[PDB]
Parts: sequence; structure tokens; C-alpha cells
Amino acid sequence: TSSAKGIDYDKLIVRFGSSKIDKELINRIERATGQRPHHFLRRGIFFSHRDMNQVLDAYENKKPFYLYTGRGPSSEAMHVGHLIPFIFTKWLQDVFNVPLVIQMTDDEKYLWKDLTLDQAYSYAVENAKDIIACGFDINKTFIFSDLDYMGMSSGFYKNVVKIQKHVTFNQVKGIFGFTDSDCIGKISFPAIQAAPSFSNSFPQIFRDRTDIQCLIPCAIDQDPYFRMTRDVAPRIGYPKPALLHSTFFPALQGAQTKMSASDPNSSIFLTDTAKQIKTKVNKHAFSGGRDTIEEHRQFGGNCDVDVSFMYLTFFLEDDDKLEQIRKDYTSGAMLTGELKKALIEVLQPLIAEHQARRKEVTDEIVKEFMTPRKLSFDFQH
Amino acid sequence: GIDYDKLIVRFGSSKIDKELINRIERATGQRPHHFLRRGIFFSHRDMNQVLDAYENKKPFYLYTGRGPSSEAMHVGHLIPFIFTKWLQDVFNVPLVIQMTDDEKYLWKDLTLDQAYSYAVENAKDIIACGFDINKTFIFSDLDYMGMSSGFYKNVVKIQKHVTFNQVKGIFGFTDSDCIGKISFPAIQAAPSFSNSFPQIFRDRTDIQCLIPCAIDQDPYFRMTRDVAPRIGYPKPALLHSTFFPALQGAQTKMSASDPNSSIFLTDTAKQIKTKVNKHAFSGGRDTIEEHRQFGGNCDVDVSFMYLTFFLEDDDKLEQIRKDYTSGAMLTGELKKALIEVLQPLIAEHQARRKEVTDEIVKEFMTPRKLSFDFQHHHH
Ligand SMILES: N[C@@H](Cc1c[nH]c2ccccc12)C(=O)O
Ligand SMILES: N[C@@H](Cc1c[nH]c2ccccc12)C(=O)O
Repeated sequence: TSSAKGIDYDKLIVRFGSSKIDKELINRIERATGQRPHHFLRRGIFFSHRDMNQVLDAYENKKPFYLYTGRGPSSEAMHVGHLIPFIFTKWLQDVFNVPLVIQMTDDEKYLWKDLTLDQAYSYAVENAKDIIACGFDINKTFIFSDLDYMGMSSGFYKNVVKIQKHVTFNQVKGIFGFTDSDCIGKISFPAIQAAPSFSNSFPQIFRDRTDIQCLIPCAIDQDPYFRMTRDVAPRIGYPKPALLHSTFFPALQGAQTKMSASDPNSSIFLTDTAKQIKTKVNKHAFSGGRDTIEEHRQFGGNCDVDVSFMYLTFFLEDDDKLEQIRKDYTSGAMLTGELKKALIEVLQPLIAEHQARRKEVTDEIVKEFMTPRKLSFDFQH
Repeated sequence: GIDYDKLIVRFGSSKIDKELINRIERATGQRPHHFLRRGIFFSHRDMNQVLDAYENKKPFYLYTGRGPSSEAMHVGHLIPFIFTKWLQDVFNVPLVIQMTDDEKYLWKDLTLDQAYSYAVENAKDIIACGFDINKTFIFSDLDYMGMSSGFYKNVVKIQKHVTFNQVKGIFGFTDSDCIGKISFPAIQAAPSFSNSFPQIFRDRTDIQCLIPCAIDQDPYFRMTRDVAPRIGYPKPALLHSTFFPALQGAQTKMSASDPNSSIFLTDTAKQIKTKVNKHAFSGGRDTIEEHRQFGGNCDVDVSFMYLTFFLEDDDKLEQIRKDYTSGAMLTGELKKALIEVLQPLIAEHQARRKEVTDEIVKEFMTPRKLSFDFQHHHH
């Protein structure tokens, strides 16, 4: 919350009622897939879950399940922090090889921000290109805009209504903190976000089928929506969706805040130039190192609060190379200046690569991803 | 019953006077409908705008709806539809009829399927009133919301401009109601704007809307009129109807959940006769002597009120009003008259409802272009 080393996610798990992703669960995931678990799991980035056990049972018993995650398109400007969940979702889809549903809440943002319907919709379609740039299989993923899809689904709105009937205003005032002063749109929005947790909201993909297990990978701050969804699921004859939580991507200023596009000073946008990335890291990445280089060589740095090192934790694939850096920074063998330099050498190509991928997705490609249709996945209807 | 003059002032609407009725006559070339001549449709909002438009040859459309609470519809439910069908013929305009299955699902102990099915059934009776299938689109919220490129978009726009406080004070909602109810008002509001029916008005957003309804639906539209400007749409005009009397009296409340509360559209010749005689509150005197001397009271006699809604011939209605008030006519003879009017009415409606085939209902509920052409150009 205010700790320089970030939030206490063990306390968070507790006051959230979720369960920790332990060694046991990570080994099971490895066993079930025969693949080495993604570094987000190995390193505690995706630290919490809800019913991942069930998802695994289903997967091992050849039962089907699908992925569902989303994005609030509040702007054309996305940052590196926004990529975490998507990066992991793309891994989950390749590893388990299941269909994916990605909700673009353009209506949410229209409701909450000073935006035009076309703006909101435009940001959804633009952000979709960035999501497509993460590598999702065009034949296994449906990226939809709430504004468009609501009007071209024989089952989506039906579920929204079912959910709306089972969630009182008091409940959402408690869960999300709404007040008598908010517009009725905001008050009923949670149902829109919950609805995609149920397979029959996507007839063109699951056609009336209502049992497919849903797995929702998302940043921990989205949990309240699905904590609510899980309570209503049984009440309306549907299965509870499973969750896989991720920690907040640290703001440049320090781990006590998540990177927020609101404050561009804390973000590294996917549209920043190599130069801008370098100067943002060098000038703004909070350092766990010592004040003078002499003191650094003598006492060493503190990785637990160093933002530059935390970023490496998310983007440096190689486990061994990261460890050297950790040890060398801690022993003072590596100066924060060199740590910084190392991070910049990881992000510049990360972001430049992403821009290259994004430039590749043409109007025709986006349109297809956003067209409801069968996802070359056969279900025992 | 209720003093509708004090209602007009409270609600801040306008009384339908003779000028307005004469104007409607001139604009339509028809004799104004008896509901109009007899004050059944007594209040309005902007009806003059609608007339200015029609006179200047601009277009306008009709919007009304039905809450499918049950498969059981009674004579009082037809009032706004009988009138609306008249307005459609007389002005010759496209009509949109909203079946709020979602509202009933939210408010009642029903399943989505039931609410929906009730909407389809009720739609049969609505079609039985004789609406032109080339000029009217009847839709289920549950279905249309899911296949319209403009309906949901308008709901969201409306939802952004109405706070919980607002609907709390208007509909009396509480922190305890479900979130579906808190936002439903926006759904009843949406069809007030033409671009909610892109298929029928070719994406026009400036088409004048006329909403004929029972005075108790006004709140939904006072709200709608309030937001219309805030989202660049013209506000809808209204024509209010009085409450239909409950058999037990113009004081008590009626319901589809009370077979003797009114005369249901499925009743037999015998049941109609039985109901009127046994349950129609009488404005007659306690004894025949008092009746002959001081006469009956038509202002509290439910049977007479009924005749006011269904007896077409003005002169005969007056002869009965006169004879009952003079005591010349006993309440038993009055009852007799009402029954001769109601039996053929329900009988005929039941006959036309049987002519409503599943494909007819489907065509009516199928979003499509109606037999009207609207142009919209922009480069
Ligand atoms: N509401 C989230 C986006 C979202 C919608 N559905 C989701 C499911 C999983 C994760 C995120 C989402 C936001 O504002 O960012
Ligand atoms: N809500 C009204 C039905 C309705 C919906 N839209 C309307 C428009 C005009 C008049 C009535 C309606 C009811 O419960 O009966």
C-alpha cells in the first residue's frame, strides 16, 4: 500500500478470500501440460487464484474450458503495465490450447469518462490492435466491443439481465463503492463485465452449450467483479468462473503505486520512442541502490524496492541472467546505473518489437478478430 | 375516481381542450375518436408540436408498449392500443410497440423464458386490435436488445445521464432493489428516439415521436424528455389516458391477478354477464324507491364508466346517462346494456386473435423496414 517494496499480497489474498498459487499448484500445472511453467508463475507475478484446481481437473479429464480477459479502452495510449495479463493469457492459450474471449468495455469507459461513443468505440478497436500484437491465434480468439456485440448476440444481453436481477444496489455499493450520485449506467455495469464468464453468452462460439469451464486471468484489481460473478453463478444455474490473479505492475516512482496512464510520468507507453524509454528509466525509475556509487560498492543495492529490478522480473526471460543481476546488484558489483542500462536494453527491443507487430495488423485483420464467429473449436453440443 | 385535473397540475402536463381536438380533426379529416371526445385521453405534452409537424408535412411516429406480466389480458389493457391503432389509421404513421419482458423478469417471479413467452402471447392480442403489419414493429426487449445496432447504444447514452438519486425520487427505488431495476427506466426511454430503429427510419435522429399511454407511465417519459436535449435528441410528445375502472369501483385497484377485478379478453358470454351483474359497482340508490325519486349516479357507476369506453354511439350513451340519472332506468337495465356491448366486443377480439398465426406474430416482431420511406443524406 505505502511500502516501498509494494503491496503485501499475502495479506491481500487473505482479505480477499482467494487462495495462493503455491509450489504444489505450479507443479500440477507443469505436470498437466508437460511444459515448464511461465516465468510469471515461477516468480510470483501471478500469485493468486480461485478454482484453478477445477480448471486443472477438467483439463486432465479432457473436459473443455475457455479463457476470458478484458480491457478498459479509456485511451489509444497503453503502457507496458497493461501488457502483463495479456502476455500471460497468450501463454495460457498456447499451453492449454483453448478458445479465448476478450471483452473491450467501450461502454464502461463511455459511462465513466468524458468520452464520445465513437471515441470509446475507436479506442476499443485501436487497443485491440495492441492486444492482437501479443500473438493471439486469429482462429481461437474473439475480441469484442461491448457496444457492438451487445446488439449481435442472442445470448449476451439475456445473461446480463439474469445477473442484474441477482445483484442489489447495496451489494455493488459495498463491492465497488458506488453512491446514490452515480449514473444508473455505472451502477449496473458490473453485470456487463460478469456476463462473459458464462459460455452461452457467445452462441457463435459455444452455441447454447452452458457448462464450459471459464478461466479468467486478470490483474488483482479486477477480482471484485468476479468475486461478485462467482456468487451469482450458482444462483442462475451456471458454473463459477475460475481466476488467476497477477500483481500490479509498479509505477516508475515506486512499487506503492501501479503504473497508471493517468500519470504519464509513471508510465512507459507502448508508443514511446527508444530515447523516451531510456530517459524515463534513467530519470524516473526509483532506485534501491545507494546515494553515492562509493556507498553502493560498499553496501550494495536493495532489489526489494528497486523498480528497475522489478521490471526485469517481468520481462527478463532468462532465470540465470536475472539471478546474476540480483546478486551483483545486492553485492554492489553492479551500480544502479548499470542496472538501469540493463533494463533499458530489455524494454527498448520489447516495445520496438511490439510496435512492429502492431503495424502488421491491418483493418481486415482487426475486423476478423472482432467478428463473432465459430472458433475452429468443436464442442460436444 | 381520481381528480385528473389535480393530476395534470401535479404532473405539470397540459389538458386536452376543444381547440386541440378541433385541430386534430382538421389535421386528420376524421372525426376525433370518442376517447378524445369523452375525456378518456385527457392530457398531453407537446401534442401541438406533433400537429405543427404533421401540418408542415414533416414526419412523426408512434411509440407505446406492454408489460407482459401475465398471459391474462383484460379489457382495460386494450384502451391505449385501441386508441393507438386509431392514431395510426388517422395520421398514417409508423408504429413501434415495446414488449418489456425484461422488465417483468426483473420485477416478477418469472423465468426469462416465461417473460418472453408472455410477450409473444400478449403480442397476439395486440395484433388483434388490427394494426397494419406494414406500419408496425412489435418487439421484445430481450430479443431486440440482442440484434439492434442502435437500441443498446441509445440505452447507454441515456444511462449516462440519469443518476440513481433521479430515479429514486421518480420511481421510488431503494438501495435494496436489484441493479436491473435501477437502470430499466433507460430501456423504456430508448424507443423515444428514432435512431433506435435504424432499420425503419434509416438512421434519422430528428424524427418526432408521439407516445400515447396511461397517465401512470408519464414518469418514465418526464425523465426521457429531460435527457433528450442532453443527448441531442428531440423530446417525445405524449397523450395520457385515464385509469380504467376496476369492476369493484373506480376507487380500488384492478389486476390480471383477480379474475373478478375486470373483464378478461378470454371470458365467455356467460362470464361477462355474470361479472357485470355480480361485480360491477353500482351508482344506483339502495332501493328502487330512492332510485325513482333521486335517480342514479353515473360518476361512480362502473357499468356506465365502461359504456363510456366502449359504446360508440354518442346519442345512445347520452340517453342512458339521462335515463339512469333520472331514475327512469334501474341499474339492472343499465347492466343489461353494458353486457350487450361487451359480449360482441370480446367475442370479436377472440375471433381475430385466433386469426393471428405464428408467422404473423413473427413477421410483426421481426426487425425490418416498414412501408414508409425516410431519407438521410450527409457527405
Ligand atoms: N473492466 C476492466 C476490463 C475488463 C473487462 N472484463 C475483464 C475481464 C478480465 C480482466 C479485465 C476485464 C478495466 O477497466 O480495465
Ligand atoms: N412499462 C409499461 C409498458 C410500456 C413500455 N413502454 C411503454 C411506452 C408507452 C406506454 C407503455 C409502455 C407497463 O408495465 O405496462
